[PDB]
Amino acid sequence: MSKFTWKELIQLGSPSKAYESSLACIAHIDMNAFFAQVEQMRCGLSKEDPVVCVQWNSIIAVSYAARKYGISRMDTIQEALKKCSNLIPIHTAVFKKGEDFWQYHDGCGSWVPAKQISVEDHKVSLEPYRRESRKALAIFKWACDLVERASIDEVFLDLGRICFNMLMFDNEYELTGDLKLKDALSNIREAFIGGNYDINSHLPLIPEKIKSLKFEGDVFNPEGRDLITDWDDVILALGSQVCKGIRDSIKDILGYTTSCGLSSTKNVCKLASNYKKPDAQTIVKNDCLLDFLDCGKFEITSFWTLGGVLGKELIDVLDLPHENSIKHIRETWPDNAGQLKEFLDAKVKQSDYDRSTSNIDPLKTADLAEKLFKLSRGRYGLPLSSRPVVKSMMSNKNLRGKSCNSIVDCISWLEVFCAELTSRIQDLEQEYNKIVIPRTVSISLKTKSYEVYRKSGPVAYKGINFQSHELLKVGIKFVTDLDIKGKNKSYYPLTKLSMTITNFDIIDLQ
DNA sequence: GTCCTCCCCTC
DNA sequence: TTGAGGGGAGGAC
Ligand SMILES: Nc1ncnc2c1ncn2[C@H]1C[C@H](O)[C@@H](COP(=O)(O)OP(=O)(O)OP(=O)(O)O)O1
Ligand SMILES: [Mg+2]
Ligand SMILES: [Mg+2]
Repeated sequence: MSKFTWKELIQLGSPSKAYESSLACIAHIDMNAFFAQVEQMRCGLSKEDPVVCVQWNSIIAVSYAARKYGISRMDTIQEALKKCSNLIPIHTAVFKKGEDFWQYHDGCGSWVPAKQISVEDHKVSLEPYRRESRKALAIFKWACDLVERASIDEVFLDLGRICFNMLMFDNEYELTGDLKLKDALSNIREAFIGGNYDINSHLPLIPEKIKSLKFEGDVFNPEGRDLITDWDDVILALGSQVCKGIRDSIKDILGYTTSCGLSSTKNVCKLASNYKKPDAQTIVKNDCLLDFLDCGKFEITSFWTLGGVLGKELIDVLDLPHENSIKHIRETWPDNAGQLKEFLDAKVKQSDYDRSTSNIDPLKTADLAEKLFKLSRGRYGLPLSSRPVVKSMMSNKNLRGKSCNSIVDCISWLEVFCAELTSRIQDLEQEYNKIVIPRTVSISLKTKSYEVYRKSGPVAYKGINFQSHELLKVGIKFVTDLDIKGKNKSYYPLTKLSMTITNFDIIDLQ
């Protein structure tokens, strides 16, 4: 019989539990060369124009046209110009200190007179990118009932309902000119409509006729395994068809190309979306999970949450090798996560451990073992969270020279931050029909000696027309407080100043 | 009980 | 890098 149960299939129809099914169909979609594509589209340029988006002197995004020249993100604009004479460098929008609005200064930059965009007198605006991100999000949410915005240019989609409904109910989809999906799937549809199945019983064996169903995109398959051999493959393939449709809506409506990863889990999807770019969809079958994870590109540190100090501690505590760490984890504790838990409990129970400088929770070693056991097999299923309209907003200026050399300069930059945040808040209120209320503000700064000073606390609310004022009041309070705390110590000129609204109330309207 | 400060993760 | 942003522990209040 199938490896899968009626329970696992039917749970694809539940947004709260679909992710947990071995039959899950998740997509990760990442915008290609995002900031460069935004600038390309704003300036009416083409896929063939070698655009790079520039922030001060750094390339922050490189179009795929420009990458054909050898240009890489974080190249300096100087280096980029050597590699491509026809380069189209476009600087981010900016705010000018003393003004309360952002705009593009096209024709201006550190390349190029009276046309330089100085780091002393401006701050970056990323708002054109954020706007375009929210447009994309609207398109994704219209196509799919569960979408997680993972970062400015990434989303995850849970395709469970679309796949389930297509599998059971779609009477138009054609596999071939002589074969409809409804007829290929007559046995399973009969059983489902007949309703006479046990939720804990295994599914029938896939019908031979469903093997005509095609995947849309690149199926990762170096070992040449059979494409459709169980119901997970049927769902994944249907999912790839729908995902292509969604990605085409993004391309047709907004102009943006995407790369996409399709698999049963978020973690594998995120790896897969980065496998092939631009404008591509990489599909990882369950039976190809180990082939993919072990291709040589990935280590335990490639997994989300494991890319920093915890990951490095795990390499040391689990005596992981420098390469093929994923396979190592899998083969060293091959049967169950408890084997790994036992190993962890031993290392951590030792009196010479150091529990105050470790990122492993000794009380939660069952969860860590299960996470590593499953990640190493490509079967660690995390839920998608639908995020609120906004959670936090930051306005940040890293400062050069003496552009912030006294409390007067601090406040001058705070006025830019306050104007920016207020305009961002108004835009969200109009776009999403909400009242958006800052509740808590944090000021963070760095001295000339790079020492960090922070202060957070409540901000009062008196409506949108007084919002900038209410933010500034608290900011001025906090910067003057911190000035006192820095007396007789290395302080001015500052090397960084930022204001973040760290907590919002969101009121629904209509 | 919640708040503030400090910290870790990611693009 | 800079300029974002997500999240949580634990002592302060
Ligand atoms: N370290 C960073 N600092 C500031 N901005 C960044 C940084 N990394 C990425 N970005 C911005 C610019 C990118 O266009 C956007 C999305 O990031 P990312 O997906 O990593 O690259 P990308 O979309 O430019 O290229 P790709 O086609 O490889 O996805 O976020
Ligand atoms: Mg991208
Ligand atoms: Mg990204």
